[PDB]
Amino acid sequence: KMPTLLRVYIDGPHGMGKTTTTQLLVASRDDIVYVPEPMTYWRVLGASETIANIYTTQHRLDQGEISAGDAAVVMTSAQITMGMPYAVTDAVLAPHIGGEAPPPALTLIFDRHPIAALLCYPAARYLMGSMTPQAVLAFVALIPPTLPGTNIVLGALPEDRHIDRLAKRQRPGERLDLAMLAAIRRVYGLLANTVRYLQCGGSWREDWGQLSGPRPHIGDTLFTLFRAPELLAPNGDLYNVFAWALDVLAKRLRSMHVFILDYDQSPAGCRDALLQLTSGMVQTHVTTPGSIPTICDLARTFAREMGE
Amino acid sequence: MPTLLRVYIDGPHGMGKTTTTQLLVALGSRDDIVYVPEPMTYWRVLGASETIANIYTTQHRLDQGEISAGDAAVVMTSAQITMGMPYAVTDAVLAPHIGGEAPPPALTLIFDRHPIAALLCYPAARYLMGSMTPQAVLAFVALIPPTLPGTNIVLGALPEDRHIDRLAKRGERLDLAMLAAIRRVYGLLANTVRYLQCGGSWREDWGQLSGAGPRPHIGDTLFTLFRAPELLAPNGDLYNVFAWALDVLAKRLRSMHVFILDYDQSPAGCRDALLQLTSGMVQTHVTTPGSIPTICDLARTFAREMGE
Ligand SMILES: C#Cc1cn([C@@H]2O[C@H](CO)[C@@H](O)[C@@H]2C)c(=O)[nH]c1=O
Ligand SMILES: C#Cc1cn([C@@H]2O[C@H](CO)[C@@H](O)[C@@H]2C)c(=O)[nH]c1=O
Repeated sequence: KMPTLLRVYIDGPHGMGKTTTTQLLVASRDDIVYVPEPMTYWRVLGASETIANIYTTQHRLDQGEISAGDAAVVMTSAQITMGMPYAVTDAVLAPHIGGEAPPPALTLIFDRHPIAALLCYPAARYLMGSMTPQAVLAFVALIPPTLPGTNIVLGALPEDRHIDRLAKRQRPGERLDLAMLAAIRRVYGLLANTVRYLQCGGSWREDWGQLSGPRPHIGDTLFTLFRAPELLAPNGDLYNVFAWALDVLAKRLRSMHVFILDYDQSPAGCRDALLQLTSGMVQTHVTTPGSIPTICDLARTFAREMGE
Repeated sequence: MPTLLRVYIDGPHGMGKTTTTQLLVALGSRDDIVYVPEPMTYWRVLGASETIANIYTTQHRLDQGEISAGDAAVVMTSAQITMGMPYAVTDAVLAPHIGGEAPPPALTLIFDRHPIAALLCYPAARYLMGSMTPQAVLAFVALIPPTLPGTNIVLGALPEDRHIDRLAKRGERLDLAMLAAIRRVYGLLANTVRYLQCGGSWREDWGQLSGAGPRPHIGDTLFTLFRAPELLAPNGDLYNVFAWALDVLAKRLRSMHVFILDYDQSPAGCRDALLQLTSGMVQTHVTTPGSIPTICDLARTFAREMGE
């Protein structure tokens, strides 16, 4: 039987302390790798200062200097750039991932999952009037299939403490935007409810009627974001093309494993929290003997080339 | 074990893919072969407004120099994301129904285009047109869904003079430059599958770049497009992130079953030519037994909602 792998995706909204936490966890250097955020790709390789381009566009939209449509085309392109290292990495990793599986051979810790750039952030900008809901569902359509052992760590942090940390940890080109903070915090909260809804037997088509008046309520999941008028026939029915994208979203999220990390503590308190959380995460076998070292290389090389 | 035949008619626009497809479906029955048309309705209305018209106008402005390459690029990328959405969800909802490769087929699905048209060929062609970055092309490439077994793709031959003629006959604008680009791109794609089925290996042949049947030279595959200065490290090699996107391209293309159809004939000519060619096409099984009418509903639903 092949070596076992543990994949761990540290996600949730920005500004809770997810970079310093795992930086602290980025400290044996051989049997566990930390794939950092592809900052260099964001600022240089894919495009010039993408983050700056994102926050400026939202701002200019806010000031009424540009229109909702202009802001959408810019936002949509940028989200393509933002997402690409997360997309390639997944594509090359996938063949190495086997079935589910006692300490593991290799632990991979990623800064974020593809659904950050393919679902969560697009959905947030939609709530911010800077992306059409059709684009969001286009990104959703391209969400890679959910491999086994997809453990996503999401954050818990009270809004005020979050604003504090966010203010002290602003990436280059970023503007402190409390409406975006609430957009993203709400998207990620809805995302956690969405996984519980799907796992408890939730069927979106069954409860879709309830958006008009032992699991969450559909109005508390991400499905509620797509009762958008753009997506709807004259008689209020969802177009089938959009409904199929919801079927996909449902399929992808139902099989991810969600773990909540309380960030409301000290940097190494978060670290220990992350280690405690691992005992419940799902390991997978790899698919070939030389999968472990191949994975290790991809990881170290991603780090070196696109890490901050 | 019921079986299925999926055939995707692709290639540059203005050849007769659509007519030929319809003639072909018109020979089966209202129960054993189904047309999946181009989602023209999605394109003009549902996903956005007059996307085809926005694409061709944007290119015209870039040419005319009324807009920068960058402004054209964000419009083209956004438009392309929209263009490809209905292909992406269709693939995603079909995938679980498709089994291993495998007499007559229970169902035949004739598609008007494959996902890679919107996720690769038109992006690459817009890149050659100077209205998309190579980075974004690779972003679309990295999002190409895993290639299902039994992926039969029918590209088209047609002399360029005859092709120009057909086009000049007919939301678009007569762009002969674009036609060269898209013809060249689909030419490379055909070569690229051939190059890959012949055990070709782009990493080992990369240094050879500057400027059925036998294995093509890499300079005559899609790989040639991505020796662009934006993609090259100080050392003159590709950045790994781009190399990995190219690995994905090879993995997606190598398993495809490519056929060429000659469009230098009459409509019924093409139909009978395409009908002959199907004889040598790979069928697959299906997973559930009730997969077949499920798949049938989905195609008629798609056609009814997004065709004309
Ligand atoms: C993933 C991701 C994304 C990150 N970001 C930004 O990148 C930085 C990552 O912390 C922040 O400025 C902000 C969260 C996006 O704007 N879009 C994304 O899709
Ligand atoms: C699929 C598809 C795509 C079609 N098109 C266009 O659709 C138009 C059909 O009228 C043609 O100009 C061309 C086929 C794109 O420009 N990009 C695509 O990705």
